[PDB]
Formats: sequence, C-alpha cells, structure tokens
Amino acid sequence: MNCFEMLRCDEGLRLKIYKDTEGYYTIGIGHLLTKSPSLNAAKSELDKAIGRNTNGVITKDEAEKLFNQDVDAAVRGILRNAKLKPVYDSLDAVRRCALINMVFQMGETGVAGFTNSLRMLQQKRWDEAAVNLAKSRWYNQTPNRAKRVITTFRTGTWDAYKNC
Repeated sequence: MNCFEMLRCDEGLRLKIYKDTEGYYTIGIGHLLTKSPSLNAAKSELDKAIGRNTNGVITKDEAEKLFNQDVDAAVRGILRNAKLKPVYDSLDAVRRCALINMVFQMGETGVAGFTNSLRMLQQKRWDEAAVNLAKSRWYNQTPNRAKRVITTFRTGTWDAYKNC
C-alpha cells in the first residue's frame, strides 16, 4: 500500500461529474471542481483543467492525471507548511500517507488547525492523537473515513484498508 492506493480507496473513481460528501461537484478520483452551486461553473472549471470541451465526462486517463496532480498539491502543501512539515518529517512511511490523505481531503489550512493533534502526532502519542482527532467537525462529517485515517495514525499499519 501506498498513499496513492490509500486515497484511491477512500475516494474511488468516477468519470462523470458528481457531488461529494458536502454536496460539492467533483470528478474522477475526488478532484474538487467548484464550491459554487453552479454546474456550468463546474464543467467550465473541468474543461479548463483538462484542456478540452469535456461536456462533463472524462477518461480514466484524465482522471489519473488529475489525481497525480492532486496528490502532488497535497504534499507540496504539507511541505510549504511551517506547521505540518515538521510533523510530516517525523512520520513513518504509513502515517505519512494518513497525513497526506487528510490534506487531500480538506486542505493544508484545515489540517494545519489540528494544533494539538499535530503536536501529539509529532510526539508519537498515537492513542492520544487519535482521541483528539475524533473530536472534530471532520470526524463528525465523515465518520467512516475519519476512522480509517485515524486508525492508521493509531496503528501505523494498513489494517483499516484491509478490505479495499
């Protein structure tokens, strides 16, 4: 398992615009398009991303490249970040994905506000970090996924993704 697989597991794949967990427009492997209520807004955004008139539908291939970019943006974001870079650096291979996952799903900023957890993660007080993370809006809005991520942080294994 890699961070890519893990993500692919959590977000899945769709080749047609769709709505996400918070009703937003996305496509492919969870690539967000717009928070606007407009679907024209979404196709437009997507067309721009893709380099063509998609009419709302794309190819496996295009989705994958967006994914790659998307992943890249997360890590880049973790790295430019004064608050997560340190955390990241101290993570082992597996937990490192967990953090990436978190950042992919909500953004650097959002993730950067996990102040105490971040600390604890840095210190390697897993069980503690875990508890703390559960008490978040994040955890409230997406329980199933949170558990997985958090569990990863907790164990540092890919047991929660066993069935992916």
